[PDB]
Amino acid sequence: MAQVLIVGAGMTGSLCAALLRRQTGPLYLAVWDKADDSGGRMTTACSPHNPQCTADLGAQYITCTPHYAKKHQRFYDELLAYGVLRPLSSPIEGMVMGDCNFVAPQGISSIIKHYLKESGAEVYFRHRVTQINLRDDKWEVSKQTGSPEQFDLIVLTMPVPEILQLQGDITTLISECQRQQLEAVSYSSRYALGLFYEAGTDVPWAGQYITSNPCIRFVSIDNKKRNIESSIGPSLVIHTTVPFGVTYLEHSIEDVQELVFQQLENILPGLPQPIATKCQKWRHSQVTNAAANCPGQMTLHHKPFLACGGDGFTQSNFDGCITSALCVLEALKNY
Ligand SMILES: Cc1cc2nc3c(=O)[nH]c(=O)nc-3n(C[C@H](O)[C@H](O)[C@H](O)COP(=O)(O)OP(=O)(O)OC[C@H]3O[C@@H](n4cnc5c(N)ncnc54)[C@H](O)[C@@H]3O)c2cc1C
Repeated sequence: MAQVLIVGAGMTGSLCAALLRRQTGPLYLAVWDKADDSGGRMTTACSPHNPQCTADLGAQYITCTPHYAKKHQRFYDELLAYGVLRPLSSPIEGMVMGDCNFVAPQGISSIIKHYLKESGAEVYFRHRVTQINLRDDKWEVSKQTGSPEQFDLIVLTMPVPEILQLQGDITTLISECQRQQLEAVSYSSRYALGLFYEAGTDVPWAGQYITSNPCIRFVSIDNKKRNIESSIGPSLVIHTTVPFGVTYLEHSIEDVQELVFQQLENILPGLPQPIATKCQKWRHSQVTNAAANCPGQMTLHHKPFLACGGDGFTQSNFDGCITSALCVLEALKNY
């Protein structure tokens, strides 16, 4: 009977959906995302030439600190039993460490896809929430196209400035103090460049952190990082710096691509011309100085229920999303 809407098919949202399926039903689970596919900042791009040639444009690997294991032990052991995650066994230059690194052999977006199927939720793509209105002690959720929809509960997982862009009753359900806390939330900006080959080969490492370059911050050989043996072609992922990301936010994607491509020649000369390229703009890459109080979630209405979750309330990492999802679930436990 209960109609629950989860806005955002990212890390926080897919886990909220999977956790809601447990500890209940009966309920109807809907997941809406403005993008063509799921993942959010954990997406994996695939080559047009071959769907097997894959590159992680956002998150690279899962860093497990000795605190969040055994705190999130149940989450890690489940993702390892299914083979979704596997320990990192390839070298990555410039990394700092009793930590343990993990990689997703089928691409980092496979984690979200696993949680979405576990939830049994009805997932709808190219579904951008425009307005959230209150009609007869129930929610009326509007989209870019077409007709609006009714729900009993809503969980919002998109970056904080995007929650603030929504029009309707939501703008008046947010108290002045809550609005000030949300406005304090800040994200850095970066550009991602995915390059696809069929060539092969190289360098000894699989990943490399760069601090001396004005445009590039990190370079990864995605196939070697995930340790794909098969002879599929190599895949290169480049993460820009924050100053480059902020300077070129409103610039042409084809112009930005040429800046990073000419910068890759200085870091790594002797590479063939790529078959395919994928440039991804991360306007809200990672949470810088934002909380605003440290809490996992923010409830803005109880009957009917509405909360905001995600990165902006914890930290911009896999365990931050887990803590934010667990906090949202404890908030709706008696609803
Ligand atoms: C370059 C980069 C490197 C990173 N590296 C790491 C790493 O190595 N390890 C690590 O742990 N983490 C890393 N992260 C961060 C990690 O990817 C995130 O912390 C995690 O993705 C947070 O997901 P989320 O669910 O909170 O939000 P998101 O993944 O942002 O999900 C929000 C979703 O909501 C959708 N959406 C937004 N508005 C609407 C709307 N109006 N209607 C419908 N849908 C909407 C968006 O399209 C998006 O899919 C990195 C991120 C970036 C950008």
